[PDB]
Amino acid sequence: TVLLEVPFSARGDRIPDAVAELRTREPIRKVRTITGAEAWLVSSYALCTQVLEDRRFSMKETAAAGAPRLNALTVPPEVVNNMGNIADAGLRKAVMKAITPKAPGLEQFLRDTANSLLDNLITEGAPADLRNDFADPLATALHCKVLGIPQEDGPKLFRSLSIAFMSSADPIPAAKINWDRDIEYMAGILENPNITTGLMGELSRLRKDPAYSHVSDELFATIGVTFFGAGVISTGSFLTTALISLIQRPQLRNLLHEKPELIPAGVEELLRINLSFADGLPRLATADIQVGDVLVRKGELVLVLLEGANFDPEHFPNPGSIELDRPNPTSHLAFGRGQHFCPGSALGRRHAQIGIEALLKKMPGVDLAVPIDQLVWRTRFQRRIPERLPVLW
Ligand code: HEM
Ligand SMILES: Nc1cccc(-c2cccc(-c3cn[nH]c3N)c2)c1
Ligand SMILES: Nc1cccc(-c2cccc(-c3cn[nH]c3N)c2)c1
Repeated sequence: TVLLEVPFSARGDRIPDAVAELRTREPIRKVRTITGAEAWLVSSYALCTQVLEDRRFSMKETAAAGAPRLNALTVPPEVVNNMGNIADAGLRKAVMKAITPKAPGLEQFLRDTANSLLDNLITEGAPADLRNDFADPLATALHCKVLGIPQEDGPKLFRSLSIAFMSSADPIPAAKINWDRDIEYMAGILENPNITTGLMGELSRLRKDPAYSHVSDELFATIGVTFFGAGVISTGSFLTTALISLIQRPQLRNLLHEKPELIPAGVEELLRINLSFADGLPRLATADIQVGDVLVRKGELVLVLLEGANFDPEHFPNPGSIELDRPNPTSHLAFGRGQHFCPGSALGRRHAQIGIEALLKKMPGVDLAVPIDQLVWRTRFQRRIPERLPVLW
């Protein structure tokens, strides 16, 4: 037989029985990635947290020439370290402020947008596609608003993303075409005097502030492209697969409809059980480091399997069960942990809470319109998502 291959399954509606057997028997194990490289797959909560909290397991070094790769880069190497470059440029606080859901009018914009999407679907009549015609448009709208760019520009930026977030053994020609086009767009946004709000409005002013005169124009455009893309794919994909989890649980659907104040606790459990990340998070060892029974050598690739941690019964008892009263509810790794913890975590939570709240109010009888096994799971992609999510109500 051959070395165990990753990823195990592109299905995002159920975790393979194999994850638990692996966590029990070999919570750090050698695997082969789609490039042919070997890697260490880490699947216990204890060992996942160890790796993510040890900066000697480096994110930015995964982009080094000649390194073992999970998949091919779809961006310039520089972009892997985007957050680090943001911090170095003195821009961290400004970016963080721009992407909080606490911005005035933001939460109202999201409710209005979700309700308008849902009303259109209702007028159209069942079946409706909750990914393409609800979750992703809601994510796209949200990020145009957060960035301060026109809503009409959202769809064009969105269309890059089915290629941008591919998980490919080889470089993708279309990825560079789309990247360069999107950078040109964001550079234009920075020169556009009408753009005065949101992240791009603030970046446009900092660009002309003397305290930032030696920060490159390319970094400013890059922040816009990177935050739009990673945000839209992460929120759209999470909400989509969370809606599947909810639809599959009519009693939970009914409980949250009846007591919407439990929706935050519900979204937090839906984050914990979410299978939207298709691959472990990659890190490259910059030293020889003991992880469980394995001495990981300098230059080796480590993959942090988020559902490994998040379904670990030693940390989350009855891990497949959605429990709204856990003692450790936010201690999951859905947003990562440590140096690279997600800066959009609050925005992601609110996108999902508001989307779910609006759906349950508009479509209290929502159900799948096809048998679950008929969902088509996107392959060789950095997220697990159904190509369409047909529902009736
Ligand atoms: C439900 C929504 C989201 C989920 C599940 C999610 C998940 C994650 C995870 C797991 C990481 C850690 C990656 C690693 O350590 O290798 C991360 C980092 C990051 N996220 Fe998110 N994310 C979400 C929303 C967002 C949003 C809305 C934005 C921006 C608008 C965003 C921007 C980023 C960035 C820039 C990083 C890299 C941070 C760094 O390198 O220090 N994410 N996210
Ligand atoms: N929301 C999210 C989740 C996981 C990773 C990122 C993120 C943010 C910035 C850059 C990169 C990136 C681009 N190429 N390779 C990597 N790791 C990835 C964002
Ligand atoms: N080629 C392309 C075009 C537009 C956006 C992006 C993009 C933007 C942000 C993150 C990533 C990415 C690629 N691999 N992993 C991550 N997070 C990719 C790439």
